[PDB]
Amino acid sequence: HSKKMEEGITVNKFKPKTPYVGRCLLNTKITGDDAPGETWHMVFSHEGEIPYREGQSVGVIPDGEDKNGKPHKLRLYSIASSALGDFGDAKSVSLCVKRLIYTNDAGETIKGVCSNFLCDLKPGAEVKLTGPVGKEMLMPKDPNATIIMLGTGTGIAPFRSFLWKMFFEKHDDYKFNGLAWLFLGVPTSSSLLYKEEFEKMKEKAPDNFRLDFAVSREQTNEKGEKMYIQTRMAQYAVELWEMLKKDNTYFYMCGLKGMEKGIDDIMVSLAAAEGIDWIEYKRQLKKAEQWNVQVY
Ligand SMILES: Cc1cc2nc3c(=O)[nH]c(=O)nc-3n(C[C@H](O)[C@H](O)[C@H](O)COP(=O)(O)OP(=O)(O)OC[C@H]3O[C@@H](n4cnc5c(N)ncnc54)[C@H](O)[C@@H]3O)c2cc1C
Repeated sequence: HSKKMEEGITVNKFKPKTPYVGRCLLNTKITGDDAPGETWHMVFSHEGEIPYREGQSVGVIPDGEDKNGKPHKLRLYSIASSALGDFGDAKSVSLCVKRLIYTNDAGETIKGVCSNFLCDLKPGAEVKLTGPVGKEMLMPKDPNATIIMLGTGTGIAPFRSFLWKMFFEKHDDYKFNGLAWLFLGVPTSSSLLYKEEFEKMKEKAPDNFRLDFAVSREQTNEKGEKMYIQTRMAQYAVELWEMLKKDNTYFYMCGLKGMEKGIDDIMVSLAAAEGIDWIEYKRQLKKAEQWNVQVY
């Protein structure tokens, strides 16, 4: 019995040994120049061959071979488009990719393999895709559910997918009528991803959509602390904790591995204040499919 939309999902239709070769339609830089690092939104054509569902991921095999002449390992990316896609025809798939650049031990600049291959793609370029992959981040079946989404950076991807389905499309068997609440934590305002789309959704469903941003390097709370995602959440602590107590509330978290810790710290304190052991409570939530996490 599942509380999530798992029925009839497709998994690994395409594999590393036999990937689907799609073509790049668009590749746009979506962060401003201020932004520490670039993030690109790219759309690939798949001609309806990849029947994915919101919350799933695809694997990308970047071109080239590793140091042993073998093809590169696949990298997973959460799909940033709903099942119908940015064009509404179920024939394209979109990714939100941050270009990874770091320095090794010798002080030499290293560019991450897949992220740079992807961010450098030009319209018309081919790309090997695998998947769909995943069940963890699927949407709840309940159209009247309270859905709380907490993402950092590219972690915004599966929530854009959820929200396009909920607020930008008309479906024959699905009409969202609950409360969706998105918290997006980025470092700078130039790093806010898809803000403009979320602003249009907010105007469209003002009573079904709540929106909060946390721009760490530009905002602080009363004590003067940096506005991290948990720093912005604590401001609604009483309300969120009360929401977690209800059976129709579903929590989803996606983004950088780090975010997990800072949210757990806020929660341990709220629960203890009520005589609840957060570790066991979180365990029960996870079993009930109400606490969903995908960090990397
Ligand atoms: C389920 C899932 C979904 C994902 N969704 C997305 C998504 O939507 N968008 C997205 O951008 N990414 C996403 N990722 C991450 C993505 O899969 C890649 O890991 C990412 O793009 C970097 O891969 P790469 O091939 O560019 O880097 P690689 O060439 O694999 O390099 C990564 C390596 O660089 C090293 N490294 C990184 N930072 C540093 C540093 N500061 N100093 C030293 N060494 C360092 C690490 O050891 C790491 O092993 C997701 C990952 C998972 C598991």
